[PDB]
Amino acid sequence: SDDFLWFEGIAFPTMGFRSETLRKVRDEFVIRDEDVIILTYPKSGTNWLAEILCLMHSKGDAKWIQSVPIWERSPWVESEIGYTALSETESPRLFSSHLPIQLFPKSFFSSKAKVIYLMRNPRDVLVSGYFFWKNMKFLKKPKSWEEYFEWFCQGTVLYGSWFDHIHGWMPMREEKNFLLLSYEELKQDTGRTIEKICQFLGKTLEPEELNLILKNSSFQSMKENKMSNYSLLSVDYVVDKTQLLRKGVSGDWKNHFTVAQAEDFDKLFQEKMADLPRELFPWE
Ligand SMILES: C[C@]12CC[C@H](O)CC1=CC[C@@H]1[C@@H]2CC[C@]2(C)C(=O)CC[C@@H]12
Repeated sequence: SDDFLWFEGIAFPTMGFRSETLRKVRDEFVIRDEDVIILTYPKSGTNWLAEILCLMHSKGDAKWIQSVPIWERSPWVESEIGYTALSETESPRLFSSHLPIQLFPKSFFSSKAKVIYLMRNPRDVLVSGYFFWKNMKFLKKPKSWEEYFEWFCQGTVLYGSWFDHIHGWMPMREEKNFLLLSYEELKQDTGRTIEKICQFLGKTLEPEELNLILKNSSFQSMKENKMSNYSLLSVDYVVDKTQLLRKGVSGDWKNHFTVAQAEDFDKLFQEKMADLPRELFPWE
């Protein structure tokens, strides 16, 4: 209980999670063929993808993403609140999960449910998590940038190692009910990425309906919505509410790694990811 819940070799947050729900998640939760699920390692762009999916279902009309909080419109199945709400929700259901493949519901692998897996450059994921997690109460905090940098590459951080999460899920990449996307293609060509998603899910949008979704799904529009940027967390769970909105700390890895840290991280990545095709990863 040393500042985190330990379960099957993986660390989880202290507030909002319990050992028994995590066990029922694997052994008993029932997945349906009509469910749609967003899968990500934390801080890889979950909130932006969730906003786009709500907008496609509502044909571009936006008071929903402007009225309801992301954890209500796309709940995390492994948390208490999420598990409760989902277990009593009428199809179709839209939800999210950060779990690695060994802890995901057994029921899924016997289904036809559609999943979308989103990955991001791990240098930006490391920076974004450093600033976000060190600002949350009741969570084990690092004593310095250098110390967090070492935790991340050894794997002793929330939800485990980024290298193990990616290796576990990649073998599902050519299955019919699985779509692989990168944060980089989403930001460089949002419109082309929205079309890949509409084809995979198999729905049809009218011309004026696609125009509205395109208007409400821009990067800029995304960062300023209070329903999606986490700035609705109460003063009871945050250390300093004022820097929740700080800038230059949710990516921009070059402004934070020293030259020696970047050369050493390049060698580590090549070593660990050598058994997969290099061109699957669109970043230097
Ligand atoms: C919502 C969020 C933050 C965003 C993540 O994608 C999902 C998540 C899991 C546990 C939450 C955390 C916010 C901060 C919380 C509330 C803590 O301080 C402990 C539990 C933490």
